[PDB]
Amino acid sequence: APILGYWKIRGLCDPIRLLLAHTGQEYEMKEYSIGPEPGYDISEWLDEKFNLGLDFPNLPYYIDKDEGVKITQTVAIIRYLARKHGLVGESDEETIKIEMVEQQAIELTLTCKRAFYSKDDDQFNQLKEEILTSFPRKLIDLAKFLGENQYIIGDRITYVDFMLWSILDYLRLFEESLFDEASSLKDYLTRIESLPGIEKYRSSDDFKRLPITAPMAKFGGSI
Amino acid sequence: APILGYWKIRGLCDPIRLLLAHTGQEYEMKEYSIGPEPGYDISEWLDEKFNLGLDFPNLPYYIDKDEGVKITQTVAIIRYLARKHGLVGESDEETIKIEMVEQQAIELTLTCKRAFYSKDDDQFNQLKEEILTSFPRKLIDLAKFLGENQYIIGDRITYVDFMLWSILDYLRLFEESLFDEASSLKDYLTRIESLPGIEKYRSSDDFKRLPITAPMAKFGGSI
Ligand SMILES: N[C@@H](CCC(=O)N[C@@H](CS)C(=O)NCC(=O)O)C(=O)O
Ligand SMILES: N[C@@H](CCC(=O)N[C@@H](CS)C(=O)NCC(=O)O)C(=O)O
Repeated sequence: APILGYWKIRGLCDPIRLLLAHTGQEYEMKEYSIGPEPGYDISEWLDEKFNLGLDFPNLPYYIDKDEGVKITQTVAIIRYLARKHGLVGESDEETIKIEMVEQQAIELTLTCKRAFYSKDDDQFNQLKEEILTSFPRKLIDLAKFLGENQYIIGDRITYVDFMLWSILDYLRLFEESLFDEASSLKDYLTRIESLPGIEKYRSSDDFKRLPITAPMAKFGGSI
Repeated sequence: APILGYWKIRGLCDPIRLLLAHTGQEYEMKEYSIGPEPGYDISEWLDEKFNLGLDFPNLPYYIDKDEGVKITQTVAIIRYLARKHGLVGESDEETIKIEMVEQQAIELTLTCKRAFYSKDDDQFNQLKEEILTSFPRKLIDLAKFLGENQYIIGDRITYVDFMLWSILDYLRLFEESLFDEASSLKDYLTRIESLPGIEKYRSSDDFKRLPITAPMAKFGGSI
């Protein structure tokens, strides 16, 4: 059985788990606990970190002995899984669209990552301002690109829908007014959540006990 | 002829231009000037920005009427060009390696972007400290991954070599001592610089007049 390793948070790994939930692929979830403040012990991870034969030892990792793969870096993992499960473009035209949206999703995600784990309120309010200021335009551009489509490239769901859904879900939880009346993207969120594999995952206890972030975060550190 | 549009800086578009220089592809370079301090007018860009039919209007863009493509997002552009010019993985094994390194290059790039365009000396010296503390390890990990190889997947160069070269070149110019744990990465820089198409591009006056960053930057704003 393949193994996915990560913290006990939604975090970076969320789009991967949604992809795996949608496809129904069996895998073992290996979870690493973070101890309480102020020491935030991560000893479980450090005990395996160097012992797993990883090139770039980090979480998440994806290992599948049978297929002979060992992968770190969320986007490399999710693209690997997309190719395996047929959740990629079936023409260059689709691939271009997927990859443009993919970079937009990554930018949103990495800006939020920096905001959520800000050191002091100073740093946090600075990035919050950036988010509230720049993101509305980016969500409008995404809505305009999605149009009347069900998913990014149209009728068929692809891996980027999971990346986009994840970061929009985080933003909705961070500041609802970014999307409260943002109608098309709300329908998009609803549509992807209603897919049976994702619905089953989101209604499971394992998901409901996951905070968005690790406990030291300024946002999302608890359920 | 395809068109590549960008500011008059190396910036995010450097790896694309290197890839195009290696492959010899003919293209028109459309450049947008930045007005002087303190307003940094970008009116040249705004005059075309909405008129180009781009989904996510931004710089860089790549347009090729004949092929019917219109692309923004640096990484989507470079992957498009990689597939066209055969600079991608030939197996899932190679692609996994390429994509792990790709994400590393992007992380380095986006961290440098935030440092280089810091608001004040305070913010700049804070982010400089983070780079001088975290980056040596990241360069060691990259060196270890490259091993005795010529390029990331071995004897054949691929698109990510251009992405990695570009960000290592910026780092070398930002803080040379960073490459004290990697003689191997300096060899990698030299090796790619020595390819005929790259040598021709880097010795051209068009490249020599390009600063790394736009003029408002704390680092790399002049030639
Ligand atoms: N939650 C963030 C990033 C998740 C993540 O992996 N963050 C790191 C901290 S920057 C973490 O969980 N660290 C756990 C630890 O090492 O204690 C996101 O959704 O982008
Ligand atoms: N060179 C930077 C990014 C280059 C870039 O495109 N920067 C922006 C500013 S954040 C720019 O040139 N825009 C022109 C402007 O400020 O109007 C990097 O290392 O990635």
